[PDB]
Amino acid sequence: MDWGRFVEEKVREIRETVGDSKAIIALSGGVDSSTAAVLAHKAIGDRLHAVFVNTGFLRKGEPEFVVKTFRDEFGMNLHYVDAQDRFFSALKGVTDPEEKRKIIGRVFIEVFEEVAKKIGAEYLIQGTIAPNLKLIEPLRDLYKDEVRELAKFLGLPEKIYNRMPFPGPGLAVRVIGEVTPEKIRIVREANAIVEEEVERAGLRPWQAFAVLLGVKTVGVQGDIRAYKETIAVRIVESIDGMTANAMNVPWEVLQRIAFRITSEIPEVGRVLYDITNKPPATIEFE
Amino acid sequence: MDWGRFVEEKVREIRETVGDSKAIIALSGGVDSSTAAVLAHKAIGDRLHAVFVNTGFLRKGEPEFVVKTFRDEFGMNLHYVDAQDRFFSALKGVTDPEEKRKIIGRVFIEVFEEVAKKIGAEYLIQGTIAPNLKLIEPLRDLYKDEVRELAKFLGLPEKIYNRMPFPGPGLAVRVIGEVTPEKIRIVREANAIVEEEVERAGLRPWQAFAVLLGVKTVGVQGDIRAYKETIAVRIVESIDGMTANAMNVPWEVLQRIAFRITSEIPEVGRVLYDITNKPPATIEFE
Repeated sequence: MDWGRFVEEKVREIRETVGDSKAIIALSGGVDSSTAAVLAHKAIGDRLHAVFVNTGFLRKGEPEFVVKTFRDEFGMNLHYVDAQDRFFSALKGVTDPEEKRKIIGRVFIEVFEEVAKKIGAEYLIQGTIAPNLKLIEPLRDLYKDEVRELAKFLGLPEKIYNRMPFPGPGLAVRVIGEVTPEKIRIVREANAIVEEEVERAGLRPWQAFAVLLGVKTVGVQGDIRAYKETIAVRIVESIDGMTANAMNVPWEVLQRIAFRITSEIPEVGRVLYDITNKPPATIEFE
Repeated sequence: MDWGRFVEEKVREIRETVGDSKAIIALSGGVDSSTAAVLAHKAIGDRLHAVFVNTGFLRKGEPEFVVKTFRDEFGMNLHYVDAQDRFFSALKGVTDPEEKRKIIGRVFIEVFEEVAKKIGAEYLIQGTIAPNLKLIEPLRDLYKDEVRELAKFLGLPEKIYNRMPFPGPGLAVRVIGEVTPEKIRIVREANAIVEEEVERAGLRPWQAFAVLLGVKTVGVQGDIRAYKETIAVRIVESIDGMTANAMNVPWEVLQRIAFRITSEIPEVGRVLYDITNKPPATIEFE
């Protein structure tokens, strides 16, 4: 596409809508929010306030990477909000996955509203794609492939424009049952091993992640009465997320994953690989 | 080695020890007790009382097979004992794996003692191998591989002398947490599917089974969403159990297993394959 002309017009559009007001955008690290943020930034520079909320449920290294990218490389106003305590407290004892999602959504809005008020913004930029504050949706006519192309054109890093999707509730829906700091810590480390080994093996799945199942087991070494955690590895191929298949991952890759998780995360005693397609199963476990 | 001589000698030894009294043996379906039973039967005929206890945790078709083999084809003096209510009732509310095993052991002894008292035998036959009632252990000098040879020589079916080992507590240790009739029914059907697919593909693992994890997932049943269960598939290769590797099962076989479980057992919505070796893990989950 004529991206140069697309950018030009869009930046112009945003400039004309915002004028001399402040706008705000929530950054997740996702390709959509990232692409929208760069467009708005090209439009209004220092009057754009990017907000990154550390929920405590993000992937290993994500907070650092988002800051480095948006603050350091792109030179945006980036409000880093450490909300980990707030989110962990809000989820304490919650086992129903629908309630986890509902509460995380609620708490995000609280924290984000709190920041927006201090900024005095007039406009909200959102990364909505095809399918208070006035709404600007610069990516509204674009599909996922087109957004990825634009992100590339705008100079966003490959880590972002090629990224596998990561849910709003983050690692909280990758822990079966009540979320705690320790359970998130374990699943975060397991997730990172999965992503590392998937990348190493040149696998290009739709999604690849770890889930802490809650089931416990004793092993055959050391304290053989100590119950250890169980991780499920979920790796799927899909065009859209609508139908998906469990990936036929080479055996040595699964072995590396199982070995690394049990060796490097001593709290985990068992590793299982999801072999279920969608349908009948969801991609996420919760 | 000389099995004809071994049998002639052992039979004589049993005849000489027991004389005109009765002996009793607990039949598990396992190669050791099966072999010891056939020898004792050769020795003393109907004065051998073979007790087979249906714990309620046996595999699909196993009780029928044990009865057919020992009562119908061998002509043994078999006591078929249905003790299901006793075992399930005893396990009400119990989730701790060690407690489950302890209770099952206790109940078995209770059941066996009750039957033995009515039989009034003077000798207990056991299938102990190398390395009240007077004990006879006709296999005491034999190693595991030798017992299998002997079982074949005595005309025991291949389904016994080449059987994968199966725990005394049976499917009860293949249900995470409280053992209930429904959970046993589900895992029984899943186990059958796993063994059937292993057989279909001509695989010869050390053990191949299913475990009901107790982890719920959101599936569809007809026109509505429904919480469904999660099965773990455990298939291992091993010399003698000392260590074991998660088997590199052909993807097509894993897919048949996942497909059949979720299609034929609609209570199950997700299937996971254990990729953990021993060490660090145990083979069973409980």
